[PDB]
Amino acid sequence: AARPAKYSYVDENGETKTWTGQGRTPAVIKKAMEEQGKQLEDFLIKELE
Repeated sequence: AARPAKYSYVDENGETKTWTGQGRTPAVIKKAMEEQGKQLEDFLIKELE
């Protein structure tokens, strides 16, 4: 078994942090959903079946 996260996001220089979908939505993911109209697939790195 493994846990290589589920999503990844940026701040300035490149990829900065990652997330699994557990708990409160990360601030950049939240702002992308609400102020850029995005969905999680823009940040997804593994599987979303």
